[PDB]
Order: sequence, then structure tokens, then C-alpha cells
Amino acid sequence: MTGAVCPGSFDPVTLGHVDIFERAAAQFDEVVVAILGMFDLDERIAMVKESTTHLPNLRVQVGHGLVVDFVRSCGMTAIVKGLRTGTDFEYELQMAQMNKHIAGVDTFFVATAPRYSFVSSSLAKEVAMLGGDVSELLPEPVNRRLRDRLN
Amino acid sequence: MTGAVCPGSFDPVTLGHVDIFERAAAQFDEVVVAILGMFDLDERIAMVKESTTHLPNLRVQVGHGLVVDFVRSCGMTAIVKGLRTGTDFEYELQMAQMNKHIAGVDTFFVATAPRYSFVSSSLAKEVAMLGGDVSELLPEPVNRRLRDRLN
Amino acid sequence: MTGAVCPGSFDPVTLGHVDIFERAAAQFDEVVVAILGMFDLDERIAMVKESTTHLPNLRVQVGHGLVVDFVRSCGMTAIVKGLRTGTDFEYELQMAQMNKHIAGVDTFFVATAPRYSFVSSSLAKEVAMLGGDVSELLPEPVNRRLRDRLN
Amino acid sequence: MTGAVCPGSFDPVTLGHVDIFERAAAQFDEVVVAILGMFDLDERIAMVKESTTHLPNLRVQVGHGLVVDFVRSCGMTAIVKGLRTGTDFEYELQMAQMNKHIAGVDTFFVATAPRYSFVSSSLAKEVAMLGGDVSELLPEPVNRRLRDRLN
Amino acid sequence: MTGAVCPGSFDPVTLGHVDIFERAAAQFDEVVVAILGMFDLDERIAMVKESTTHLPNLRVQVGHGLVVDFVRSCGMTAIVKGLRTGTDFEYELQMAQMNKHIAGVDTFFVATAPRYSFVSSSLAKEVAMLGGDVSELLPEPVNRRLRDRLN
Amino acid sequence: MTGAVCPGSFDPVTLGHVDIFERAAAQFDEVVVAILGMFDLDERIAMVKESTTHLPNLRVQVGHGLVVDFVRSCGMTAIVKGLRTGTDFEYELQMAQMNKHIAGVDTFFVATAPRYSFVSSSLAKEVAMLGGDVSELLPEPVNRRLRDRLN
Ligand SMILES: O=C(O)c1ccccc1C(=O)c1ccc(C(=O)O)c([N+](=O)[O-])c1
Ligand SMILES: O=C(O)c1ccccc1C(=O)c1ccc(C(=O)O)c([N+](=O)[O-])c1
Ligand SMILES: O=C(O)c1ccccc1C(=O)c1ccc(C(=O)O)c([N+](=O)[O-])c1
Ligand SMILES: O=C(O)c1ccccc1C(=O)c1ccc(C(=O)O)c([N+](=O)[O-])c1
Ligand SMILES: O=C(O)c1ccccc1C(=O)c1ccc(C(=O)O)c([N+](=O)[O-])c1
Ligand SMILES: O=C(O)c1ccccc1C(=O)c1ccc(C(=O)O)c([N+](=O)[O-])c1
Repeated sequence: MTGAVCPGSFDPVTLGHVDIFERAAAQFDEVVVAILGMFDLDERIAMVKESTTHLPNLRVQVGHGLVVDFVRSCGMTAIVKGLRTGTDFEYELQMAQMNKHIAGVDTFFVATAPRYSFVSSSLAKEVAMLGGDVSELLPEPVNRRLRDRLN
Repeated sequence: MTGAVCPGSFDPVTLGHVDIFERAAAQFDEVVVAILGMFDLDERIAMVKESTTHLPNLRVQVGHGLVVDFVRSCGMTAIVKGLRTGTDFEYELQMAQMNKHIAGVDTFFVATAPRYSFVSSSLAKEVAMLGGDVSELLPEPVNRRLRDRLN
Repeated sequence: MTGAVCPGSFDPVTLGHVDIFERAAAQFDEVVVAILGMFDLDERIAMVKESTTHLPNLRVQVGHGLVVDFVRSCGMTAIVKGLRTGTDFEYELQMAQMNKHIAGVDTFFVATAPRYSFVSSSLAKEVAMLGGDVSELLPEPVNRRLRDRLN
Repeated sequence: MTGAVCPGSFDPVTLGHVDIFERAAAQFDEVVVAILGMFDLDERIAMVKESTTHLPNLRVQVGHGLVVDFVRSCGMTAIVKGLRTGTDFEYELQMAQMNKHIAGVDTFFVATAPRYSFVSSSLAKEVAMLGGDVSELLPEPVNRRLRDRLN
Repeated sequence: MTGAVCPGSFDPVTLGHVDIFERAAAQFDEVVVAILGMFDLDERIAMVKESTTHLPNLRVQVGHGLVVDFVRSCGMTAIVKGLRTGTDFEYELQMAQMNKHIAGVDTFFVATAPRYSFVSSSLAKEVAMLGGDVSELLPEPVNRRLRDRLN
Repeated sequence: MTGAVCPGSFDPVTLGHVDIFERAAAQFDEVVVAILGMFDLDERIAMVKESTTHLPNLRVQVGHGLVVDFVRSCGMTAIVKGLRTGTDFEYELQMAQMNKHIAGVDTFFVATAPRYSFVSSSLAKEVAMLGGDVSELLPEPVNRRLRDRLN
């Protein structure tokens, strides 16, 4: 009866994201990854799906419009997202307060695992496009598609 | 089957704390407030209890030793605490990472309601001891005991 | 003989902005709101004017070029702006130091009211464009024009 | 008719503090330095007085109890203080919001001059006690008393 | 046998940048300024060169691709860059951790001199384009080219 | 001819500290660990020594008085320390600027390895005293003495 939505662009999903999914899935009856660029929509979904097969209570959905409308429509009960820094917290803070104001929807933040603290979709992509190896920071389903898109 | 522990000294509990309790209680099957100074242990418990009677799935317990041992002993599944600022986040971040490392216990943070952003037990107490009125920032059960302790 | 300039794009002005105007107007003989996008220039001015009729010592002006040149030309004596977060402070800090260096013009910062901490023109607009209700965060003169522009 | 209180322990006053006093005195009809340890009360007052003789609209007073009660009793209209960092801002933010809540008293912050950014009474004292020369960071009236107290 | 690379766009180089170069050159056998817009490549190089003639162990090079590949190719041993704020630190932190992960290359940060804390290439340019005088914040070789480009 | 001092209380030294020592030793001809409580002086030295035998150009010394006097007396050329967060940076920033002002001594900061980001002597000790296992966060020479001191 509890449910969390983990929203993001996931372009592509990273091992930091999967860590958040696993931790959300352990505390909520259901988790919905809402995908809201380098990869098109279908690629993003497949990469998330392929990376979370070990999470039976998690489902992946494409989202549109406000996250809070997605949460309330799904009958979900909260938003969960990962935080790395105090500056992450301050921007996500404003968004969470706003979401609470407009829809009554709450947001729970989880601290990133230390080993993924410096990993983001954006930085991974910029490094990859310049010839660096980020394969230890991404799930293999992403690594596969990444190599192909840069081959 | 889900359970969150909200730990703190609660000396005294504030309306910011109660806001966190209510939001935890809405997402978890059970919430345990763990009380770990101006008020003695018994006063703190009573004040928390008196302020949370509208929360049927919440219980108040005195705690001792590491929070993570309390969580695992209670068969609880997570720690929940409130955050006001980016500097709060960085100190609580270190603690959460440490707790995750030593016990595998996860921590979910919730952004304070905007109207309670500047309220803390410490600041409330210092202002109260100097003759200021913080009654709109504390539950009435606390206000009652506070007036008595300063009368 | 004292005068503060409150500069910004005010696109649109928010209740957080009006709170700053009121607090500036209480401490300075004169306040000049300098307007420096969703709404054109004329709309922005009218919205500010319509929202500050209760402030007799405040005037609204369109500005061009550096804020400090506007301040010195108006014979004003300081810049006043609102701050919500430590990350706001660091960017505005650099600007204030720069303005002090180049023109000798000082900047006074005021902490946002807690209830408007998460409100900004940008976030209000993004939420509004996606169908969310931000009417409690904006003056009615803005709400009127906003509904019209989204109707 | 405008008036600012600049409160602090001023133990001892630094050139960063005097910079704030000068900037407050330029924008307000009156400035009251409220002194609220290494130096006793009388030394602190004299050092502030001796360092601000070039500020005719500034007076120095010993304060007791809440700053906001001092402000309202003096018929003053605002608190002014200096800020160096984003972490300064977050602690002073909580205090300013609290002061606004309890007494309606507003706080204006001013960014430190870059050359005094790293100067505080505490750090100056610790360095001085260990044999370092901080004379370029303090007014001469303080330097005089400091040498004597360490001779 | 020690060597530091100081990378950046240097568009244009500022006195804050030169301060970093001087401090790097004092601790490392060799310093390589790697230039990676208002000024074209050739102008940027000349401005850096013209501003560092007093630094015999420093050389200026145009760079391409990842900074860490430049470092390893030059047989250099570290990256050095200046930091002004805690928010600078958090973004540069992520980059440094990433660079360490992908290439084993370390990054040493140096705190800006207080008098250049508010100076950046970007802010200097925006102020200059609007008619402000930033000549005390830039080397004369830059000031010369700047006046010409705005004349 | 280059030399860095890594100062601290090292009570006890952690694997985060050793990571900093190794990275300093790779860039400087010589590294001096300056030890400036749970463990007495002799224990601290031995623990540092025992944990750095793989670093031939590093020596351990007890220090007294200002770090900058130690640096200049040793004919060393810089201070090196580790940073974990933006709030670490702001406090260490003030100290570095002060040290630069009083002695001309520069400070180079290094970002902690991600896996040791949450580790500090203080937090390790508090967790250890409460029965938690921090052995993966400390060198074995420290773990040995720690077990003994808690047995
Ligand atoms: O969609 C919203 O709810 C929303 C609300 C206020 C302001 C902007 C937005 C967005 O456009 C948005 C888009 C994607 C994401 C995401 O990460 O998928 C998020 N997000 O905050 O998580 C937000
Ligand atoms: O007890 C611990 O778990 C712990 C772990 C590492 C370091 C210090 C401690 C504490 O002494 C502590 C005491 C009270 C609280 C609380 O707020 O009740 C918390 N707390 O972090 O929530 C922590
Ligand atoms: O105009 C300046 O003074 C200035 C100076 C240095 C760098 C950029 C600028 C701007 O383009 C600017 C534009 C609008 C505003 C505003 O908010 O209206 C502000 N502002 O900082 O307040 C600044
Ligand atoms: O006195 C108060 O107003 C107050 C209010 C809430 C919490 C603590 C206090 C203090 O004990 C205090 C003492 C000295 C100063 C100062 O710097 O002189 C300040 N101060 O914040 O400026 C505050
Ligand atoms: O080039 C990289 O190494 C790199 C790595 C990861 C992500 C982005 C990049 C960049 O595009 C980049 C470009 C210029 C600079 C610079 O300032 O010259 C830097 N820089 O971080 O210093 C980085
Ligand atoms: O000793 C100084 O240089 C100093 C200067 C200004 C203010 C305080 C101090 C200290 O008491 C101090 C003590 C130990 C350490 C350390 O960590 O060993 C450091 N430290 O900053 O590294 C500083």
C-alpha cells in the first residue's frame, strides 16, 4: 500500500541510480521509475528495465507533466531521489517544498553510496564522448548501448 | 512490515519534529521515535507521547547506544530524519554513510516544512531562557512544561 | 535621503519579492524597483505597480545597463535583495563584491520569509506552464495575467 | 528615524567589524553597536569607541538579553551584520527568521570586504596567542591592548 | 620531475588565474597552462604568455580532449586549480574524483587570494561589456586587448 | 627541494589520512606529517609511522605552535590537507587565507577518495566507543591499538 516514484531523465541510468532504486524497493511495497538527450525514450526504458530485473516490486513507466501528478495518478505516496552534495540538497529542497505545497506529495531523499558520489548521467556522457572509460560507473546494459552509440 | 526510526534528543520535541513524525507515519507501517539537557528522560517521552496521540502507528521508546543497533533490534528497516539546510545535509550525510557502512541501515531525509525551517530544540530553548515567546513553534504539551520550568 | 534599489527581472514578481519590497520600504526613505521571458516590459511594470500600491515610498522603473549605474544615477545609496539559501548567497556575494569594487555601491541582503523560501519566478513559471496552481505564491495582479496568458 | 543595531561580542573588534559599522552608518540615520572571553566589558567598549571616532552617527552600548529586545527598546528598526560564507549565512539565516518571528525585527546582511573575508575575532585571538602577527587585521586601539595583554 | 597542469578556458586570463599560476610554479618543477567565447585561441595564448613572463618554469599550451589525457601525455603528475567558494569546491570535487577514477590523475586545489575572490573571466566580461572598469582585476596585456575589442 | 607538511591531530590516523599522505608523497620531494584526546603523543606517532612504511620520502614529527612556523622552520614549502565537503572547504579556506597572510605559506587541498568521504578520526572514535566496527576505515596498526584500548 506504500509506493515511491523515482523520477528522472535517466539518460542514461547509472549505477548510482540503480543503488537508489534498490534502496527504495527495500522500503516501499512498490517502486515506479518514471522517465521524464543522448538516448531516445525506448532506449532509456529498456536500459532501466534491463538493469533492474533483480527488483520484482519495481516497474518502469514513461512520465509526462508534473511529477506530483504522476505520483497521485499512480496512487503512489511519495517521491524518492538520491542526493550527493549540499548544493544538490538546496535545489531539490526548493522542488520538494514546491511539490508539497501544490499537491501534498512528500519527498524522501537518500544519500548516494560513497563510491557513486561523483557519478551523474551528464558527467558520464561528457567523459564518454571524449574517450574516457566510465564502464565501472554504469550497468552493463547501458555500457553495451553506449559502446554501440560511440562505435 | 516496513518501519522507520526517528532518532533524536527531543529536548524538547518541536512542531518541526512532529511534522517529520507525521510524514514518516504516512509512509511506513510503523514509526518508532527513539529518544537518545533541559528536560529529563521521562518529561521528554511524555511530551512526545502527548504530541503524537493522533498517530496510531507511532510508538515512543528510550534508546541507548548506536541508532543502527536500535533499528536492527526493533526489526525496523530505516532511519528517517528532517533536514533544513545544505549544512545539515553534509553532517547528516557523513552519519548516514557511516551507518550504512557499519550496519547496512539506510537513512531517508525529509525536507522541513518551510514554516518550521528556523526551528530547533536548541534555538527554541535559548530564546525561551531569554524571555522570548516560542509557543507557536512547539506543541502545547511542551509549552505547558516549558512555562512551568521557567515559572 | 536614504534610498535602496531592488533590481531583478520580475517575470513575474512573486509574493517573495513583495515581502522584500515591504521590508526595504520600512528601512529606507525611498525604494526603487528596477526591472532589468514570459511577460513583456509593460506587463512586468504594471504587475509590480499593482502589487505595491500599499507602499507610498516605492517607485517602479525600467532599468538598463549595470545596476550600480542605475543606483548612482538615481542618487540612491544601496542595493537590496532577498536571499533564500547559502548557494544564493555565494553567487550574490560575488556580484556584491564586484559592484562594490567598480562603483562603491553597497548591497544589503534580507532573508526570505520562511513561507516564501521555495518560491522563485522561474519555478513558479515552470509549474504554472505544466498545470500546477501557484496562485498562493503570487500577487493577484500576477495571478490575473497568468491565468489569461495560460487561457 | 532609521536605525540599525550591529550586535556581537566584539572580543576584540576587528577591521572587518569596523567595515560593517561604516557601511551601516552610511545607510542608517543612527547605528548602535551592541556589545553582548579575552577582554572584559570596559576594554571592549573602549576599543570599539576608539576605532569608530570617525563615525559621528554611531554609538556604542553594552547589551543584555535578546538582541531584538535591545532593538525595540532603542526604538531602532533593524539588525545589521556581516557575512563571509554560505555557511555563515545558514546559521545567521535561522537566527534572523527566529528574530523576525518573535519580534518582527528585520535583519540586513552585508558581504564582508574581500580583504577581511578570513578575519574573525576568534581566529585573530588564536593566532595572536600562538605568536602570529594579526596587526594588519585589527584597529590600532585593539593592537595596542593586544600587545599589552600578551606582553 | 614534478609537474602540474593548470587547465581552463582563460577567456580571458585574470589576475586570479595568474596568482594560481605563480603559486603552482613555486611548488612544482614545471607548470603547463592548458587552454581548452570572446577571444580566439591565439589571443588567449598570447595573453597568458604576456602575463607570465616572470615565471620561467611555466609554459602555455593549447589543449584538446580530456584534461587527464593532456596531463598523462605531458608526463605531468597533477592538475592544479583555484577555488573561491564551497559551491566551486563541490562541482570541482565531482570532476576531480572522476578524473582520479578514470586516469589516476590527482587534483590539488588552492584557495583564491582574498582580493581576487569575486573575480572570474565570465563576470569580468559581462561587466566589461556593460561599460564597467575591471582593469584592476586583469593583467595589462588583457586590459590592452579588452579595450581594443570594446573600442 | 619541494616539501609539504600534512598537519593534524591524527587521534587516530585513518585510511583517509593515509590516502592524503600517499598523494602528497607522490607530488613532493618530501612529506612531513606534523602531529599537533584518546591516544597520547607516542601512540599517535607510532600509528602514523606503522601505517606509512611504504612511503620512503615521508617523515613523522610532533609539532608545536602555528603550523606555518613549523613549515618555515622545516624549510618546507606548503601545507597539504584533505577535504571532504563544501563546509570543510569554507573553514579550511579561512585558515589557509590566514596562514598565507601571516607567513606567506600556501595550502593545497586534495579531495578525499570517495570511499573514505565519511571517515574522520572523531566519528570513527565515537562509533568505536559505542561498539561499532570501523576496522575497514583504519590502518591495522590503529585497529590493533584500538581493540586493546577498548578491551
Ligand atoms: O516535472 C516536474 O515535476 C517539475 C516541477 C517543477 C519544475 C520543473 C519540473 C520538471 O520539468 C521536471 C522534469 C523532470 C524531472 C526528473 O528528474 O525526471 C523533474 N524532477 O524534479 O524530478 C522535474
Ligand atoms: O548514536 C549513534 O548512532 C551515533 C553514531 C555515530 C556518532 C554519534 C552517535 C551518537 O552519539 C548519537 C546520539 C544521538 C543521536 C540522536 O539524534 O538521537 C544521534 N543521531 O545521529 O541521530 C547520534
Ligand atoms: O546588470 C548588472 O549589474 C550586472 C552586473 C554584473 C553581471 C551581470 C549583470 C546583469 O546583467 C544583471 C541583469 C539583471 C539583474 C537583475 O536581477 O535585475 C542583475 N542583478 O544582479 O541584480 C544583473
Ligand atoms: O541574544 C540573542 O538575541 C540570541 C537569540 C537567540 C539565540 C541566541 C542569542 C544569543 O545569546 C546571542 C548572543 C550574542 C549575540 C551577538 O552576536 O552579540 C547574538 N547574535 O545573534 O547576534 C546572539
Ligand atoms: O575536458 C575534461 O577533462 C572534461 C572532463 C569531464 C567533463 C568535462 C570536461 C570538459 O569538457 C572540460 C573542458 C575545459 C576545462 C577547463 O577548465 O579547461 C575542464 N576542466 O574541468 O578543467 C573540463
Ligand atoms: O596551529 C595553527 O596553525 C593554528 C592556526 C590558527 C588557528 C588555530 C590553529 C591551531 O591551533 C591548530 C591546531 C592543530 C591543527 C592540526 O590540524 O594539526 C591545525 N590546523 O589547522 O591544521 C591548527
